[PDB]
Amino acid sequence: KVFERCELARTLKRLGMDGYRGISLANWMCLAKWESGYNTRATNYNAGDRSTDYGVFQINSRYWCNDGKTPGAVNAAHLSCSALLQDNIADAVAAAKRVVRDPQGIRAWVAWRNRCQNRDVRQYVQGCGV
Repeated sequence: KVFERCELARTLKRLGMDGYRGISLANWMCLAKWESGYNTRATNYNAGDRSTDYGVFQINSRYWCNDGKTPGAVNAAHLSCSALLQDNIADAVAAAKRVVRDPQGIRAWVAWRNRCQNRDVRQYVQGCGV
């Protein structure tokens, strides 16, 4: 599923992401935007270390979800990576919350630092009613 901007914004708000661990909704939107283009079936293989990023938030198979083929991996969220490819993003949201529960916070995603951090992110939730 490819989400419409505002549709995703409301779904994340309903799921309790607004201000989760200090992270505003506009920030989670900026991340989803750059990580997947709001596409839940987005996958990206990292040839260099043999791990894969899954779903809307591009969750990594090394530490957060289990896909069986990733070397030196663990399951911190304890989910199957398959769960992060569903149209229903409840599990992907559960995983993303677990990731930011680590000291690095939203900074765990390098893309967030490159295109979101210290920028005007209002545009991601403007006109959405959230």
